[PDB]
Amino acid sequence: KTVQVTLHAVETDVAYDNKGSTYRAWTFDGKVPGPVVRVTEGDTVEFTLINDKNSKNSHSMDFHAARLDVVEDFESIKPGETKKYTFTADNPGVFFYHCGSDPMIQHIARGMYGVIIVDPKDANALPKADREYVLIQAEHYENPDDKTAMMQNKWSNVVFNGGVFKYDPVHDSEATSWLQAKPGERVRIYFVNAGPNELSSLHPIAGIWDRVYPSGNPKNVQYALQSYLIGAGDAATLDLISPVEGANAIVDHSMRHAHSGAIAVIMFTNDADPEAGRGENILIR
Amino acid sequence: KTVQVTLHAVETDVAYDNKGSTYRAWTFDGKVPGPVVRVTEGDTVEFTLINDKNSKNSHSMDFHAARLDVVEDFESIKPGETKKYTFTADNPGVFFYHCGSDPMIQHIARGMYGVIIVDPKDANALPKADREYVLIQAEHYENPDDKTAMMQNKWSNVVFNGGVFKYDPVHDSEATSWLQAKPGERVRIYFVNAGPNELSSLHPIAGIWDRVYPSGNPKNVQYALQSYLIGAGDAATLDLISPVEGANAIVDHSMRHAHSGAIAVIMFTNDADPEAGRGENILIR
Amino acid sequence: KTVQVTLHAVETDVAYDNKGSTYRAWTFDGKVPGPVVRVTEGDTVEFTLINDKNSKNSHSMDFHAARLDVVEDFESIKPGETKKYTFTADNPGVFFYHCGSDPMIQHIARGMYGVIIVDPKDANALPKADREYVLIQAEHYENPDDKTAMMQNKWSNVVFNGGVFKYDPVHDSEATSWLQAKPGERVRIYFVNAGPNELSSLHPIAGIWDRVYPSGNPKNVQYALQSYLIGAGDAATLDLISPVEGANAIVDHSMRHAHSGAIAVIMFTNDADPEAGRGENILIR
Ligand SMILES: [Cl-]
Ligand SMILES: [Cl-]
Ligand SMILES: [Cu+2]
Ligand SMILES: [Cu+2]
Ligand SMILES: [Cu+2]
Ligand SMILES: [Cu+2]
Ligand SMILES: [Cu+2]
Ligand SMILES: [Cu+2]
Repeated sequence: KTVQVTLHAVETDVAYDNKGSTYRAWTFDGKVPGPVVRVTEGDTVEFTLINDKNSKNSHSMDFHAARLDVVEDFESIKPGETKKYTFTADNPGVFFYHCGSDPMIQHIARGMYGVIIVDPKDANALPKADREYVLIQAEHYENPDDKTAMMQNKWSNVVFNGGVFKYDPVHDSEATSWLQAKPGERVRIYFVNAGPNELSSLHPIAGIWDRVYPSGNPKNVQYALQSYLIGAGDAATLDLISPVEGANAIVDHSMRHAHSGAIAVIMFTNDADPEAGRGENILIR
Repeated sequence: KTVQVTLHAVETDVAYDNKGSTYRAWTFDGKVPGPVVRVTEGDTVEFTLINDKNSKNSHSMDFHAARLDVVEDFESIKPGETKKYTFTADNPGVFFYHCGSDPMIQHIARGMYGVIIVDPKDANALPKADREYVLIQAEHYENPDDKTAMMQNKWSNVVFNGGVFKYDPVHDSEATSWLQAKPGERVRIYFVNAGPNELSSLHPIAGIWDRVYPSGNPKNVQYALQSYLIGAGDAATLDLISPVEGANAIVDHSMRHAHSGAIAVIMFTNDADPEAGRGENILIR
Repeated sequence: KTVQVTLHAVETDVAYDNKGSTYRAWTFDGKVPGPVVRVTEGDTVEFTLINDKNSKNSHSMDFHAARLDVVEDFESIKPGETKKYTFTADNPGVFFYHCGSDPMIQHIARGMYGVIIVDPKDANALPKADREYVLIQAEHYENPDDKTAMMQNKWSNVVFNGGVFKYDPVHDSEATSWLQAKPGERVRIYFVNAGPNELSSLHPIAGIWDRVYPSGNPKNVQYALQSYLIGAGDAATLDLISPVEGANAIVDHSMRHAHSGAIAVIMFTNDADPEAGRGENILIR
């Protein structure tokens, strides 16, 4: 089928921790990360980017699910300009999308990143998921304007979905979000490493990845991995099943990353919220 | 079968190089790395952790081979406390174990790590190995109390099995240990990257990895790799076969890691010790 | 069949950027990277290394395609001396070669690196390539004598084939080289991360990797990957097909690397040069 996706380049203040601390973010649609885009393999995506008039910077859009021309299709547009392009989603899986404007390092770091999920045309290529969660890793830099610190990889925090310990009520008592499932259910994690610089060695504490799909593609399946390496600008699908009640903690096992904020708690309870990990609750804000 | 495994959390001085330099380590059973735990797939592991009365810190245990609750099972216990939990080793392969107490970065860095090997229920899933060797990579930090240096990733050395150039008599004249095999033998390396922070690009100089199993799982088999990436908190099984007499040098090919201590020499000779890499000489201490 | 390979350890000045800046380099045959070596699976390689009399340092050779003894075969020879060894290429794919003399970190960093390509015995194992290109990533250091800076991972640029923005004329107008292909053609990238320290997260901007082969081995085939991690001292074979005219940008997606010069542009035009990416044009100099 054909789908219309319109997104705005919005420069606004967003919270980045549990105590309500804000920063001057560059965003898609006024939020970090950007909205989840979900299509089926083979779908035609008609995309539109509107750079808001009140922006002070040129912005662009790069989809990893797209096969196009970088020069003309991914070009930067001025504040008050509108850009359009069309692409088919040829390959199934999970894909990084982000702004590609100069310098990309700053545009990604300030929050211009998201995920596009491409469902396989064969609905039985992947085992049925009972829950779905989007987690995007990024480095937070204290000063959004300091490009030298970004080049020197001097980040302040490594975060999931734009928030320091966003999904960690165990470590941060002021956290208000966490992942939910029942024991026995298959939990599908759509993981993207936005970077711009760092690695992610993703591990579920007190559990194991039942299956891992590099770029989310069914052909690339790997089994019973304790950890998986997701490089900067890469994405993967990871499945998790708990045999018991309690919790797992999804972490970047490079410990200084985890200590700085990269920990997500998933609670396995018999009375789990039926709306959690389903419908439009896949990325928890 | 049911296997009883008991470990003590011991805070003691251990050597970290060949010149006899020591540091105040946190350990399992007073050694770095901790004891090798070996079971068969499907076994019931009854685990017990005793935190020694003379310890000054709380300690815990995290098995990557276990599927449990992080909150209750992997909880910190005080000195003079004893903790028990039971898990089944559901998946075959090679798994990282470590203390999971606060801060996890420091508990690992000070030496609280080890390996649990889970032999496949099907004894013919893996090709017959003639030698077996455990190698665990970790970063050594000059001051075990300086948590800022750990967060900044400012290690002094990258080491195998707790010692600077522990298995390299070629570079270090004070090194007494090395790996042994005969030409044509299949040498199985159980590799764990304990971290806490760094990645490992493992390569056998003058050799090639015959087979590589991500997380040690046979289903994930990879053929004839020159190098394999093991992330922090990850593990893999790697097979090596030399057609000639002489030596190979297993290195972390990120050369600043290798230069700082991450080189292990395997000698291929016809008069190789029949006890080497067998029984319980698999982790050479 | 048997092939003769002779290389000279040459210490001479070479350019490393588009503005013509030079540095005192250590090289094979007087160029960075060294010459492309190409054989077939099963071929016997009779290798010869000559260290030039005007050289100030000892040099050696390490082939990742060779299964030998590190002590005798990969030994360092003094200026004016000659080293000879013979090996078979037992495994097909793409392999890193470099000098392995002390300190190995400096010898690699100063330019003593290249690639040996081993074509599969089964000519059908890989789908037919219409274009072939060699890209070798390395770090450039401002002062080639500063071993401490190399040990601290303090590089100036992350480069492809020795040059800062060598294949990026869109970003840098003084760049005189770029990759060429037609739409629909299969472009095969033989990629090597020489390091000596850094990791690469290779992604084609506005494209996708059709197939990826770890170590270049057909048995390890991966499909439709947006990115692929190549550790230091590792190599991979990556296929790229563009459905349309325009451009793609092959980048190390760790943005600090890409911003420092790790971007290579491939132009997809209907009348692309028929000599490009074929014969001896595979490594553009
Ligand atoms: Cl032991
Ligand atoms: Cl045991
Ligand atoms: Cu932007
Ligand atoms: Cu990207
Ligand atoms: Cu501890
Ligand atoms: Cu762990
Ligand atoms: Cu050299
Ligand atoms: Cu090498």
